[PDB]
Amino acid sequence: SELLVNTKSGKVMGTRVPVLSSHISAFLGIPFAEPPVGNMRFRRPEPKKPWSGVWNASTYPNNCQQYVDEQFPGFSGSEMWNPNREMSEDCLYLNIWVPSPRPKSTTVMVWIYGGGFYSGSSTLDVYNGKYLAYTEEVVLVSLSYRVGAFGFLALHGSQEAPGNVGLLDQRMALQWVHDNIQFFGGDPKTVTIFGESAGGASVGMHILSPGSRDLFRRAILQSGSPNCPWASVSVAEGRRRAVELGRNLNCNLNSDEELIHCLREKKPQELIDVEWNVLPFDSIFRFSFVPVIDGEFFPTSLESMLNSGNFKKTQILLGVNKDEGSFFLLYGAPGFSKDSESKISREDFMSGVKLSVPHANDLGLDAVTLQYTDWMDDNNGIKNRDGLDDIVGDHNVICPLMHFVNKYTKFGNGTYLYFFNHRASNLVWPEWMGVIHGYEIEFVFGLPLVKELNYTAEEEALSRRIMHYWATFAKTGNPNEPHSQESKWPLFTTKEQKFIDLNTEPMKVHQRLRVQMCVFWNQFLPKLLNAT
Amino acid sequence: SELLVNTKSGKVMGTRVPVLSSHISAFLGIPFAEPPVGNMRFRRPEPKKPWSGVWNASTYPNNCQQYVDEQFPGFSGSEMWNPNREMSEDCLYLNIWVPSPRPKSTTVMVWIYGGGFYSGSSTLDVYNGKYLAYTEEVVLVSLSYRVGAFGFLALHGSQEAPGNVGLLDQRMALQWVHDNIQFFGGDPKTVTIFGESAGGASVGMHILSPGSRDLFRRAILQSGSPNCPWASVSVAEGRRRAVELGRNLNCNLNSDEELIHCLREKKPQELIDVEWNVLPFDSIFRFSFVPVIDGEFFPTSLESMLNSGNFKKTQILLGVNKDEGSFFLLYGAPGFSKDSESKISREDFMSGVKLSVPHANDLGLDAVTLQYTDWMDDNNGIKNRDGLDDIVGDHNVICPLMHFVNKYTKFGNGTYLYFFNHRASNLVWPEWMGVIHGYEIEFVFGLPLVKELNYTAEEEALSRRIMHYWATFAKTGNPNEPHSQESKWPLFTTKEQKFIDLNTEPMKVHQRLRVQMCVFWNQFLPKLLNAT
Repeated sequence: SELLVNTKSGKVMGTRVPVLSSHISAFLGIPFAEPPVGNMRFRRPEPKKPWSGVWNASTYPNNCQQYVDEQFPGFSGSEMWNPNREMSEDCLYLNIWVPSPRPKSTTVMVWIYGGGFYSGSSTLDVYNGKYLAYTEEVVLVSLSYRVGAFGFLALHGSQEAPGNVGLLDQRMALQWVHDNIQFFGGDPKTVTIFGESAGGASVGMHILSPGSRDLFRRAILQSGSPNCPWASVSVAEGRRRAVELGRNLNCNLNSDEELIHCLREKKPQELIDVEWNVLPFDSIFRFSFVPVIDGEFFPTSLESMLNSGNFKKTQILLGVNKDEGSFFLLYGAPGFSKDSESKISREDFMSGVKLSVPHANDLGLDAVTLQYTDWMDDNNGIKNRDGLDDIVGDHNVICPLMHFVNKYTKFGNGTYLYFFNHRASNLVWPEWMGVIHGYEIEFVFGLPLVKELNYTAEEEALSRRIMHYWATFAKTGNPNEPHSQESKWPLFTTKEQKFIDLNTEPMKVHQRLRVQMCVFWNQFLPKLLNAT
Repeated sequence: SELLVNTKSGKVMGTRVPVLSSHISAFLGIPFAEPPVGNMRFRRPEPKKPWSGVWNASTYPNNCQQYVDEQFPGFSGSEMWNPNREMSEDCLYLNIWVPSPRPKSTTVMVWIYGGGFYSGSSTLDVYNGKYLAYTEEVVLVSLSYRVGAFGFLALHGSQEAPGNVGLLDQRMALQWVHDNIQFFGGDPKTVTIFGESAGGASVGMHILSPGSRDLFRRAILQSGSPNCPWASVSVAEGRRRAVELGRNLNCNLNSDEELIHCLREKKPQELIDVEWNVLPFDSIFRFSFVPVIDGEFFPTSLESMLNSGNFKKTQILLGVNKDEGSFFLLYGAPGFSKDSESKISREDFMSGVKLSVPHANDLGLDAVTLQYTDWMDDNNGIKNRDGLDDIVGDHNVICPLMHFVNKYTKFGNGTYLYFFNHRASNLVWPEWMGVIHGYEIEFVFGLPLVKELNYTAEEEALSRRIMHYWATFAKTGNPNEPHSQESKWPLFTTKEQKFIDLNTEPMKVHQRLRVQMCVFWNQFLPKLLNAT
């Protein structure tokens, strides 16, 4: 039977699903690790033990235990990201969407969801691989990993919570796709991993980590790179927050074993209730428990790895959204409202720069302010709003990704850079937010193709171009069709530094994506804070 | 006789001179101090002793002993600034241009030439007061003062070379205009002093110094303000250069008396031959001997005086040229040539920033470079050239004057700001130099009116507007005609910060002259260098 697959871990029974008035197979909820519960909390994942009989994989698995956003009850705009299933510490499962009829050896794409390393589910609607699998004819896999303290608590030196166990979860899932995707029609020697936000940073992290390099062929990173100021911490800081977390739940702090044990005896929702209290600064776009530069998953520091060429040389396609910042100013910067034009005054502007560059002395806050203020119109509320929006995005997503792409391109075998600047017509968020963080995902998964979701004709077109770019790249390492007649997506080179915009308009090539600011955030400011 | 005047110092015989096919009286070379020769070198000026008989004032006096530019032998472009008379330590004289018939009590204007405090003459052609006196009907006085070491050597504590004796010379000249201009038809209670470059800085210095405040009514400052980075030094630095000068001429350095005596025995051209060797840095737009914040001529520091409102509150009219920098890059920055487009490479650009901000650490040089580089076109030779041109001007003339005008306007009784951005059609300098430093002077003195000099019809028009602005302001404290129908030169206010362009085009008002950069040069950079 087409829905029955015999893997190396046991037999799996999938289900047939409808898509764009046709059908494909779907194996949902396949396990790849032993339930990380009980004494296994904070501990590295262990391979799932084989099973006899057939595993029922026709319904989604549970969602990792996480923090849930309640800032806008009812609002689809924010709930479409919250977990849509029972949360449980027993979260390690993966989903496979296979074409019909089953391929013999087709291209594979593994999706790693984002969420700030503190949230995320594979089961969300926007992450439905059926549209993409069906339309591009690829085996779509979407894994899951532990988030928040559960997947990133770090007491370096102790094997009870080494840290980065969340990245290992992903590696585990990848190991399985490598040892078994062939029984699903997929070709293991041609797997592309791609992510967004924390997922884009995770991809970049597997490219750097020696232990993962051999498990994939190409990579796609969206609005996220490993060297982002929020994507990682030092063992010292990881240790500091591990303890402080323990201090909020009144735990014995005489030793690591002492602390870890107290934490393992707490209910999941108790570590989550106090999670946000460990941050070192009043900040925006920063998360408590995130990957830590331990010395194992990451040999040395990220910066020296990038400068030494110590990383998987392959092809990569990456890009960013026009307005990455807005989403975080709405939730944390004073002056922004989901229901107003949110024009910002001088006072709130400066309160914004303090919140955005939390690790900056008073001289740095001045540098940032000077670099982002039009003194000929200093009290223009729309300019202070759009300036704040820029600071948050440039510092957190764009200038960090441009530093990665430039360092990478020097030893890689192909780079393709994009700039998504199209605001979907059916967005429920205010206009001042613009091309919001993460909203390029719907086009990647092809949601515009389903009529009932209400996208325009040109939007559905954009979605097909993009699915064909991602899918073509995943297969060949080049987003462009061999002898096509369409516009070519030029290659990014240390010299030209070309890139393209991705919107419903005639492709346009450009150069040096936001260099003026990228130089301020990568060269000048870093140096300034060092000298002062 | 109209050409005979009986002053409080003695009788003076002037001469009748032709101007625009008419005539006016001219008393040239009137003495106002005792010859500062011999043991009087570096010493404060003493009032000229009265004389019997009639003093012959029909020919120009001698020029102060100074450094002469020989960078372009023959070139009118540079020689029109060199001394046109025998140089002599016996330089303290003044020139008066009086209308015909002699007025009873007309407005007076006293001109103080510029020259970096190291050069300058009242006798230069461009400084001929006859055109202005005649055309506007004012008594035009042009004084002279000692420059270079001769007028600015400073060994604080010693009465043999207190320093600022060059500013005192000017004060002396002003004291005379105050005690005698009435016998020339001038009204002493309505005298306007105006200057350019070092002269503009001298004016501003009399506005600050208690000892001069009572000797004039209004002030006009052109391309120069007292708080310019080149206009003054500390007693410590003045002392350092006084000694080093002594070290170049092999002088005994055991004591001030020891040093001063050796210097007083040297021929004038010997102190000049080594003058430029005392500068502390490899620099551009910096001069050896300049005014020093002693504690007498200047009560406290200039910055605290400006913040405390400690200065003559009156009306002032001031402005700058579009391209103040160019002239100094030509002479000292590598890459610039009087005969080429002088496109600058990255290497020379950066060699330029080092030369322009001599007192800046490696972090500051980076700030300046980042603030003045278009990274989307970083290797555009015309952009690096125009950027360098801007740095030099903003840091040395514009951003410093805007800081003065803003501090002043807070306690003054009227401010009028202009921006001269018209390149004369007959200029002999290359185009890349633009609206060159000091070339607005010809319009102030009305040279365009004389046909044979070859100016265009619209240029002569511009010259008359300007002479009427300066002359009207000198008389009333407002550049505009009471009930005129012409365009009004708006007043500059802390709030609006309005100003006008001064060119052959329909007057246009604007706001915040170069604020983006002025904030970088007045607030950020200063602070940066302090913290680092």
